[PDB]
Amino acid sequence: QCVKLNDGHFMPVLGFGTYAPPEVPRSKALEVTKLAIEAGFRHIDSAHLYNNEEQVGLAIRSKIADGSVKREDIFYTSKLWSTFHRPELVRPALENSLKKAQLDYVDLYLIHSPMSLKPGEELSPTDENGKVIFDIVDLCTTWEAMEKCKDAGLAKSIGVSNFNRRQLEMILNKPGLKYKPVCNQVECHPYFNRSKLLDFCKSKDIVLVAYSALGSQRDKRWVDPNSPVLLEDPVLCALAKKHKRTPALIALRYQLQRGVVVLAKSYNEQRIRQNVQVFEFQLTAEDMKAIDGLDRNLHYFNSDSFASHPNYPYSDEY
Ligand SMILES: NC(=O)c1ccc[n+]([C@@H]2O[C@H](COP(=O)([O-])OP(=O)(O)OC[C@H]3O[C@@H](n4cnc5c(N)ncnc54)[C@H](OP(=O)(O)O)[C@@H]3O)[C@@H](O)[C@H]2O)c1
Ligand SMILES: Cc1cc(Br)ccc1NC(=O)CN(C)Cc1cc(=O)oc2c(C)c(O)ccc12
Repeated sequence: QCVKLNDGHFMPVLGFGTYAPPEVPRSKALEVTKLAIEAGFRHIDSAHLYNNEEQVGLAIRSKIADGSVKREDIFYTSKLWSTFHRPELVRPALENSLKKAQLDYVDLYLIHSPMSLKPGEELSPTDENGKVIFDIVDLCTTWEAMEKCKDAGLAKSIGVSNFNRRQLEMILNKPGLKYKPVCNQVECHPYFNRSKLLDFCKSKDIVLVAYSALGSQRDKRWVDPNSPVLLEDPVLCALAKKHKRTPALIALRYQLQRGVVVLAKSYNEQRIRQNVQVFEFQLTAEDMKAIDGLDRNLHYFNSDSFASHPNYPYSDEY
C-alpha cells in the first residue's frame, strides 16, 4: 500500500491530514492522530504552519511506546513555511520542527508554497496597508538547502507543495541538481483534478499528493461559502450508492486509481476509520471517466491576497 519515490523511499498512498483551524483545541490533534494510527494510517501530514507538530509527534511517540508501531512504520511529513525560504533559514526551520515533534528525522520535508514571504517571527507578515509582505527568493537556492537537509539525514525525502509545472521545471533543470523533488503536494479533487499537472509529474517520476481531496474544511476565512460542496456532488453520491460506500470513499478511491497519493483529514473517530476502507473496493474504468468529467477548475483556496504574489502558481494553465 505504498508507492516507491524517485529516491527509493516508500510513501504510503493514504495519508492522514492533521490540520484543524485555531478554534480546535490543540489536544484534539494528539487524540485524533492516535486514532488515525490505531485505524491503520501510517502516513501523517503536518507542517510548521499548522501549530500542531508537538501534538502530532506526541501521538507518534505514544503509539511507539505502547507497541502499536515502530518509528520506521510511520511516514511523517512536515513543511517549510514561506517565511523561511532564504537558504540559511531552511535547516534551522527543520531542526525546530524536529524538536517540537521530538523526532530525529522527518520522512518528508516539503517547501510548503512557492510564495516566499518576508523573514521574521510573524507567519503572515503584513505591511502598514494590510498587504501580505512578499519576499523574492531564488527557490533553487532554497532547494539546495533542502538537499543538504537530506544529505544530513534530517529529511529522508524532500519535495514541494503548490508548485505549477514551470516552478517544478526550474528545480528539475537546475545545474548540479542532486535530488529531484519526490512529490508535489497540491489541491486535487474531482472539481479540480489537475490532470495535466499529474501527467507532467508522472513523466518525471514525481508523485502528485492530493490535498483537500474531500473538498476542504471550507473555512470561511479562506473558502467561498458559496462554492459547491464536493461531497454533495450528485455523481459522487450516485457512485456511492452504486458501490454501497460513501461520497468521501469514492473521492479517495478516485485518486488512488489514477496514481495519486491522497490525504484525508478527519477529527471524527468513525470517519477516520471509514477512510481506511478506501482499500476495500474498486471503481470501474467507466466510473473513473464519470468522475473525470466533474472538473470545474474550482480552487477551494482562492483569496485575492495571494493572486498578486509574483510566484502565485495558478496564473499558469497548469
Ligand atoms: N500543502 C498545502 O498547502 C495544504 C493545503 C491544505 C491541506 N493540506 C493537507 O491536506 C489535509 C487534508 O485537506 P483538508 O484539511 O483541506 O481536508 P479534506 O481532507 O479535504 O477534508 C475535508 C473535510 O472532510 C471531512 N471528512 C473526512 N472524512 C470524511 C468522510 N468519510 N465522510 C464525510 N466527511 C469526511 C472532514 O471533516 P471531519 O473532521 O468532521 O471528519 C474534513 O474537515 C490537511 O489537513 C493538510 O494535512 C495541505
Ligand atoms: C494552501 C494555499 C495554496 C495556494 Br496555491 C493559495 C492559497 C493557499 N492558502 C489559503 O488560501 C489559506 N491559507 C493562507 C491558510 C490555510 C488555511 C487552512 O485552513 O488550511 C491551510 C493548510 C492545510 C495549509 O497547508 C496551508 C494553508 C492553510
